[PDB]
Amino acid sequence: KPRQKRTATKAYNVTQAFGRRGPEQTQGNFGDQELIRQGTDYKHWPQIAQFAPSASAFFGMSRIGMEVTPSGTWLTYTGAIKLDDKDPNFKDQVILLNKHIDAYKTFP
Amino acid sequence: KPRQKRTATKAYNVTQAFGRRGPEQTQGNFGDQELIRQGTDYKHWPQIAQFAPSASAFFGMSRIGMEVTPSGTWLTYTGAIKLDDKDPNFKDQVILLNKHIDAYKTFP
Ligand SMILES: CC1(C)S[C@@H]2[C@H](NC(=O)[C@H](N)c3ccccc3)C(=O)N2[C@H]1C(=O)O
Repeated sequence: KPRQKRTATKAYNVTQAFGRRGPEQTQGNFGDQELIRQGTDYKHWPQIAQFAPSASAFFGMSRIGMEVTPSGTWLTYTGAIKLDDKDPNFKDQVILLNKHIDAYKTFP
Repeated sequence: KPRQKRTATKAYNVTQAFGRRGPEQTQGNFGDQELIRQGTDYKHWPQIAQFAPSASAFFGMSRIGMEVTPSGTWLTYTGAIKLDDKDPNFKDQVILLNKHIDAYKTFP
């Protein structure tokens, strides 16, 4: 199964599917120990998943590039998704996301 | 519907759902005039969607950020998806992506 279509679970976790969290430019940086171990089996996965784009919105919203390099041909992307700072749930949404962003720094 | 969960189609097209294509960091750059007007109705949409990330992959592969600002809050994302050059339609995939990346610059 191609990487971008994979689904992390406890049986095939975030490290297994998507590699060690870390600081380098195309290394993923999201997930505390719990989410890394659990993937989509994490009990608050739906709270995170609400921010993930549809395929339509991924190619609609993103800045897309294509790079040909010694490692192969890559589809590059950047973008931003705006939260609803008016939502009463907003504060708890930020905390949850901040909890996973760069969490790897605090453990081996 | 939240922007990231929208699905463009001929009845609700890329521009209506995700704004004009353009050079700005908040705009998208992807799609020629056929893709913009048809969205997921686009004849080659399946061949573009194959490179769009699953919710697990979006959070597993991407460099994720949170910009909490007095004027609004955004989940940031960047990354790279390698193409499969062993795929029989690799060359067609490269030609397809080339037709849409930044196509807006030519529009009459
Ligand atoms: C003449 C071609 C452009 S169509 C044919 C096929 N490539 C395809 O696009 C394929 N059948 C197809 C997939 C999806 C939608 C529509 C068509 C192939 O190979 N050919 C090209 C060529 O080499 O010149």
